[PDB]
Amino acid sequence: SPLAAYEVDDSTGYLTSDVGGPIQDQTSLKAGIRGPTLLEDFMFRQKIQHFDHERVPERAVHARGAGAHGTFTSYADWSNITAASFLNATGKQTPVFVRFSTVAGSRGSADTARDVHGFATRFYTDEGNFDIVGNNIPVFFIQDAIQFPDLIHSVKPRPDNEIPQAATAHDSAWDFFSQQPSTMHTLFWAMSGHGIPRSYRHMDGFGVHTFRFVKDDGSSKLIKWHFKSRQGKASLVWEEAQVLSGKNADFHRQDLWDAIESGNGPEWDVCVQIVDESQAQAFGFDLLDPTKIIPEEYAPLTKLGLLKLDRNPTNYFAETEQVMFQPGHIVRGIDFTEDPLLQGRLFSYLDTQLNRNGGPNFEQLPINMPRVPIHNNNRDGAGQMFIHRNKYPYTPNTLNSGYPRQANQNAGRGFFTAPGRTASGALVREVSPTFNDHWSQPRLFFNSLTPVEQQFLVNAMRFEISLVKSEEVKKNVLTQLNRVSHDVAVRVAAAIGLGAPDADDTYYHNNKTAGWSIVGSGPLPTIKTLRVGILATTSESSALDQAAQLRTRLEKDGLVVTVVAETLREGVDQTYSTADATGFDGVVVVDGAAALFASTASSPLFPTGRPLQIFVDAYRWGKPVGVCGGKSSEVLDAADVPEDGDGVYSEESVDMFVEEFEKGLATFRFTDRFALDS
Amino acid sequence: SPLAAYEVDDSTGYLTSDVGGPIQDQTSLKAGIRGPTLLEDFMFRQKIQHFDHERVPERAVHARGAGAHGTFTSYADWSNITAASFLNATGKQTPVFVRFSTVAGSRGSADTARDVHGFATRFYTDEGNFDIVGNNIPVFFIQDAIQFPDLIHSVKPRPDNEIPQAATAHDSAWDFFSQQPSTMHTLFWAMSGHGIPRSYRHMDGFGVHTFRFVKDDGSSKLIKWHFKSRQGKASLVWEEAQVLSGKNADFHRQDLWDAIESGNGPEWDVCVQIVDESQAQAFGFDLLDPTKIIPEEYAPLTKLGLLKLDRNPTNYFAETEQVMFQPGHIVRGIDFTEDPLLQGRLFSYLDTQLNRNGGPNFEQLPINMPRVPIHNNNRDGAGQMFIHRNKYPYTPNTLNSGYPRQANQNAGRGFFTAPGRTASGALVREVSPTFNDHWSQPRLFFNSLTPVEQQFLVNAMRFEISLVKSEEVKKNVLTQLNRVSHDVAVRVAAAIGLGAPDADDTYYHNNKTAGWSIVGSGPLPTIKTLRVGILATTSESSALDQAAQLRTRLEKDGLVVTVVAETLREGVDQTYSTADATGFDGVVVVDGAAALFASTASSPLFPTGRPLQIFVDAYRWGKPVGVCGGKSSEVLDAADVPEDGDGVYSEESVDMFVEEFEKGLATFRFTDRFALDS
Ligand code: HDD
Ligand code: HDD
Ligand SMILES: [Ca+2]
Ligand SMILES: [Ca+2]
Ligand SMILES: [Ca+2]
Ligand SMILES: [Ca+2]
Repeated sequence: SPLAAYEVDDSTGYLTSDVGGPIQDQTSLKAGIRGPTLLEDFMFRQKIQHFDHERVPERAVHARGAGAHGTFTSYADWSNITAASFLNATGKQTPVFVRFSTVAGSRGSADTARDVHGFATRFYTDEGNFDIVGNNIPVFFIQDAIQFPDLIHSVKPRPDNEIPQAATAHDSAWDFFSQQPSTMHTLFWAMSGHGIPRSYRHMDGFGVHTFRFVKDDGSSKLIKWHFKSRQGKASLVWEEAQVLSGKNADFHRQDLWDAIESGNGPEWDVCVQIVDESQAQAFGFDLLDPTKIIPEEYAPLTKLGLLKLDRNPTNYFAETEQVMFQPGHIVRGIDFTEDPLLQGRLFSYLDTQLNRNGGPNFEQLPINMPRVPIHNNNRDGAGQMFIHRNKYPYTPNTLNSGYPRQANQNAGRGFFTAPGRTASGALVREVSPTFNDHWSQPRLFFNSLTPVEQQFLVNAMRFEISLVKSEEVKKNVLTQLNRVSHDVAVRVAAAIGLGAPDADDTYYHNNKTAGWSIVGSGPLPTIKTLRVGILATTSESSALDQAAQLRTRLEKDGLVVTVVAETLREGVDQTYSTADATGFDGVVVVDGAAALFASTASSPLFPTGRPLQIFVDAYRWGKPVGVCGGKSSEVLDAADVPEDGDGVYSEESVDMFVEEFEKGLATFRFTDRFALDS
Repeated sequence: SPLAAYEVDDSTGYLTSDVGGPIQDQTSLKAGIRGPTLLEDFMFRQKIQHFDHERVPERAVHARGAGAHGTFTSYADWSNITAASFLNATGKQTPVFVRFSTVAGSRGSADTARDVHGFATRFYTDEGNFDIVGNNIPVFFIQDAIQFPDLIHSVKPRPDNEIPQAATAHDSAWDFFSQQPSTMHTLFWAMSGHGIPRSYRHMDGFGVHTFRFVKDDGSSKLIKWHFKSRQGKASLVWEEAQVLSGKNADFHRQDLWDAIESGNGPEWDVCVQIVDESQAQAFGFDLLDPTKIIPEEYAPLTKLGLLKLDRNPTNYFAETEQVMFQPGHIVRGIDFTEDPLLQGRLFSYLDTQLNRNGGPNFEQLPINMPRVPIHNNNRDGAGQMFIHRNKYPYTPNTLNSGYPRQANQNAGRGFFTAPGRTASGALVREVSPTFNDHWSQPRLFFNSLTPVEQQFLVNAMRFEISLVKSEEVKKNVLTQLNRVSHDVAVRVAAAIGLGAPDADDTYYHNNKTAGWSIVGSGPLPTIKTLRVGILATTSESSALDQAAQLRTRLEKDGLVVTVVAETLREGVDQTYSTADATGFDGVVVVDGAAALFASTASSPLFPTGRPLQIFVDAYRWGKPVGVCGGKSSEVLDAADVPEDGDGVYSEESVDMFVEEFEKGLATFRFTDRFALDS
């Protein structure tokens, strides 16, 4: 472990206090065997005091998340574009820590809520910690950081009763969206499959803001960060996400942990779009505007290196809960832009750690420490762990010989502000007119989805907006949607029994761009780690033998196989009672188990109809399903599943079955099973 | 009320800072229209600082919960048994605040996790705040407060990856239960329907510990607090609880809020069992042991008064999140016992508020303030909101004329320790042998459940233990369960493919007691607030007219009616897309909607088979279901629901249908639909 120096081992030895005195901790000291507990019981108090103070404030946003360690490897010497030391040589390795998250939910809320997702990466570089604090969606709801509490109050639970948890499906959120049109772009992304990703591994990371790369000669270029998943992009469907939020609140964190433990640690290409300073307004919008994306057709990705997560934490609290990211953790070679959303973030992340940590020495927590020496005149504060030998911590000094020395552009590899940056004009609390088109890019995004994806997005909006109580807010929502697409407004209006306003075509267009569509990103590049549930029975020795044979053939290709039956025994992982279609990417029934597949099928060991429900749920949610053994028409008829269907498999031969089935797992979702408007 | 003085109205006026200076908060101050943000923007920083510091540590246990205001009314002058002032006169009214909760989950976890539930009541009495910090289960897992971190660490998520949220279904919890046999009694309760109550209103409250009632003459008796629900006892079924955890994490808090808003604020009889000091060991166990209950057959309930919750909070955070309960909040007329669990609690709750509040003046928060004058020498501390006039805050003094005066048994209505209490013997960290029978009362509890309830408990254990990975832990669990009941151990063993150990009859017996069974507690005494979903369609005017007719007749009797159709319009509350059987206590399909229940039924407006699934789920989960308004075998046949079944209703006549259906809502659950072992 990168944090091995801090680890404490308790695999041997006797219980001690925190000051090393051996003690016991199982019975209170009392005045007699049936007597009251004594104040002088220090063993009791030290233990309970610690317990009583275990909690810390959850993060103000992105409270629900999980993390892992890894390594970043540069693909080249990037000195041609940046002074950044972690990018300065082919093959240069830097340790990382990544945390993924939702936004709105509190720390025990479900992973599979519909939400924007955090993707926060720390690079522990040889010139200091560098953090890229990104999301899985490339654009943000608002154009100025000062609005962040308004956005967050609106999407978080209503503050009288704190309902609803981890959801935008309430009046306040849609009130805000409808009144603040900047929100439309991120809203469309959140309402697409990007709002309910299959896993953290199957989503991308984006810095969102324009940043600068600064060379050692002082020249700069404008960049956007894109972390492109090597596992491919995949989404849940909403009805699946909802059940999964109940069956397994921990789904995304379990998925990540398991992938790492099995040697399938996720990878991303760390990429940038790079453009000249002179192109700040060349693409038909302002690069300072965090509601806008540069189409890849206008500015291609450069792959900088590989991010791989391959080690799980030892202690969640100490590593994942305490990691304290900051966009202020910047290194020489990177600089900010005048994005008013970014500008205000720089304040927030330094301040909020005082809340979380309760003290100013939060950079001394192991997970937060850098991997190079610290030389500065910061001193004291609660929880101060260092013992500083320099007794003249001021500049300028002679009594410590002028140390520490100042670092800048020309000495000490100092950070420096890009020297071509300037400001001009009045000191204003005014929005740039260049930010005023809130609707064209939401339309570009909608236009770039496939027909079934467009339907899923409409369906997400119909779901959420149908739960808004205020008729005025609903009308206001359709007004805003209508500015993006008349068709969207019509289709959503139909579900909520309002009429859509007349078409307003000011921002309508038919342009499209590549790389935003989930459904359109073709088969997954790997099916390693995908989950196959094999539904079997203990009532037939032949069913368990078919299940074992399938297990062997599927595990050979790196699939995670679960054999399901009525009761556990050797070879059976899970009972029907605990099994659900949300647990699998594909479902196979062995044809020795066909008798379980009545909807009438009843047992004290699982809920009525459970075996068939798992198969039917899997089919309805677009998953590859099949029967293995040659006799398929009893199972398929019970389930109302057509044998001829795409992503439906039946074969006697285990080998032929698995070859077909694995193409289905790569396809991932069979979208022909979903009805479309008109 | 301290609350009314601190209410803040923002229905009019201009935005101000916290110091009353009018400001704006929508655009950052910048150096030029596309410039960097300025450090001198105090509007920005005060708003973001506040946002950055909004969160406080969640409670270490019972983090997920909800609260309401109410009133307690004494039924009599109880001077004959206690000096407590809030019980000293017929009709005497005291304001209350109650918070209900789960135990293990974090703040945004689901209400319908399987868990023990908190029921914490504050009485703002005219002699000081009195808190009864209870649970919905009358016994606790452990016999000594020093063990509480062990219990809690074992049941909370595994600390390497923080999985799983809000669940005992993991190895560590079952390891603890199997190694610490005291846990068996509470474990049986949590594995019964008491682990998944239908609502906070449909559960009881217990103080758990033996306390003392102390008279003004100094004499004392031993008491147990029982708050008996006037709404009746009701439970979910597990599969329903699981879906509901995903469809509506806020189910119990929504239920409570809605009942209060509709004028159906929940009620409890506040009761005690009262016995003599000489009976500490008369009932076959030790009244100091918090794993034991006194059977009502040995000690009947005395009703002391009425608890009614009837007002929702104004601000969740300020009231519900900040309320800081303590068993240390005791009043004259009540005393502690030497219950080692209770003894240690007294320390914990005073200490933990320093964590939550971040400072020592947490009793000054409006929700924590008393309703009588405070006279003491407590001074200073962070957040000090008082300006004390008394400049000689020490006793004894002459310079403040000897005020405040000391209060005790003889003067000033002081609190006093029951004067009959003694201690004798060695100072020991030893458990009383009188605590050693961990298995008889778990068996009494199991024996007192009906056959279908015994099956649900066995099924909950089969579910959880099947998810334990360690075969050794599973074996250890069976060893412990076997000491309670060989039959339980055999039936649980069958689901996990182990053999149960041989019968060990040391603690086996056939005794039963009344008042623990949910299923056996007869029909609900009221059906007000129960939810009826009416499944209809917009494609038939007749379906909406049947729905309206049913609505009228059901709303008349105080039922909360939801009409479901494809799309919203006048008369329709919810779409099929957002509807689920977990939203209803009963489900009615109107005859005119029969076309939606065909297997070929598909729509872009809801998932395939949604209408039928709602009906079938409702039936499977034991709910009253029916079809109203023709000769209506088409819907019952599609659902495979037998017309002759108990809790299945089929009538042409709206009036006849409703009369029958409402008896079904009172019966609540039709337990005949659940399979039993053999
Ligand atoms: C002005 C305030 C503000 C604004 C405009 C933003 N955020 Fe932020 N963000 C915070 C204030 C903040 C915060 C309150 O400071 C958090 C809470 C915890 C923390 O360390 O910082 C936070 C946490 C946080 C985390 C969790 C880091 C972790 O896992 O611990 C992520 C991934 C993001 N944010 C991402 C974004 C992105 C991609 C944004 C826009 C492009 C963004 N935030 C705008
Ligand atoms: C030695 C520690 C300890 C032990 C043995 C107990 N608890 Fe406790 N309990 C706490 C330590 C604690 C705590 C850490 O101090 C909490 C967390 C937040 C707070 O105010 O106190 C708490 C909170 C808490 C709450 C939530 C109050 C609220 O809604 O804010 C309830 C209802 C209970 N407990 C009830 C019980 C019952 C019925 C117990 C056994 C009879 C029990 N606790 C044993
Ligand atoms: Ca709202
Ligand atoms: Ca999708
Ligand atoms: Ca565990
Ligand atoms: Ca005394």
